[PDB]
Amino acid sequence: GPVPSRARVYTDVNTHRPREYWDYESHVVEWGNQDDYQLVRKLGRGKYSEVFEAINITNNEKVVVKILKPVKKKKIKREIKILENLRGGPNIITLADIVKDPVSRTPALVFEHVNNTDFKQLYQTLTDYDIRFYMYEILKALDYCHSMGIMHRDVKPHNVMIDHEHRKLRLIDWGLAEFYHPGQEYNVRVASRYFKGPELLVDYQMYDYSLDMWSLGCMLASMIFRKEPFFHGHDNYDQLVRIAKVLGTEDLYDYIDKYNIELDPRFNDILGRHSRKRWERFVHSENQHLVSPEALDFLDKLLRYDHQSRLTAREAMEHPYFYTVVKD
Ligand SMILES: Cc1cc(O)c2c(c1)C(=O)c1cc(O)cc(O)c1C2=O
Ligand SMILES: [Cl-]
Ligand SMILES: [Cl-]
Repeated sequence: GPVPSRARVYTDVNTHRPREYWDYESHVVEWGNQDDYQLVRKLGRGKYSEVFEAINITNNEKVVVKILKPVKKKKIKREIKILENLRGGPNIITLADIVKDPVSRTPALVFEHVNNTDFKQLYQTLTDYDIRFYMYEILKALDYCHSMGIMHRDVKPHNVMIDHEHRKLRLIDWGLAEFYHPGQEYNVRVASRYFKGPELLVDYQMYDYSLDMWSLGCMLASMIFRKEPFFHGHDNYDQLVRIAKVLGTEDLYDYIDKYNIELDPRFNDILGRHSRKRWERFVHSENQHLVSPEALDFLDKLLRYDHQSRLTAREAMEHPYFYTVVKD
């Protein structure tokens, strides 16, 4: 069978916690007053929720209300508990309240207001300096949640809300987040296609926080090379082929051989043989101002097949790429 794997950091954080911290299924939700909130405008709808601009009429402040679609009671308490555990953390969206919507008959999460502008709307027009700046802000959120025993599992531009005027960033949509427990096998049907790590694409279930670091790498590659998305697969199989055309097939086989994983035989007719490409191949006159030796080294250390070999969030924050960013 497959060889087991463990996170190399924050491995045992949940094993030492009281049950109450990670046992989300036992969580007793504390309900506020739906009457406090007036819905203003529908901002978005996904498979799991509809999101609204609203106002809290008890203090006149703007808020965002996310009305959860019926999904699985388990997933609802999981998101709630994760949001409560992470509250006040660096660049983590703040859950202000939880109420029952009278029409949907489901929970509605109330978040402190953020500007209705996601990172996807900005990240292709940032300066070199600002790419570094906002990458560091995203890393603060990731190292915090990882240190708290939680992996986000859906890191992507749409899940980073940015207020560029105020140089402010929040990581949102914790509906796919999970608690990391060593030796646990997780669902590989997480993350969005272009941001899925190789572990997901080869069906390796014993993954960890390092999944998020692959996703972050994909974002970085897209920004510095001005290529959206960087790995542009037409489905989940072709997604792995697109990765292999950059990182090469020999290191892919080394990865799957390390963990004693077998590829879906469906790959035999599509994967081929590909050399590792040098990162300089993606540099051109229109993106070169965004590329530096430090950027390429950093990217190279995020986009590794072997999840155990990727930089952790904290190691990433130590990287020379961030030396030019002013620290508070
Ligand atoms: C179009 C859009 C605008 C937003 O402001 C949010 C979202 C979507 C959103 O999905 C979201 C999810 C979430 O878990 C917390 C949020 O604050 C949010 C949001 O704030
Ligand atoms: Cl899941
Ligand atoms: Cl980490």
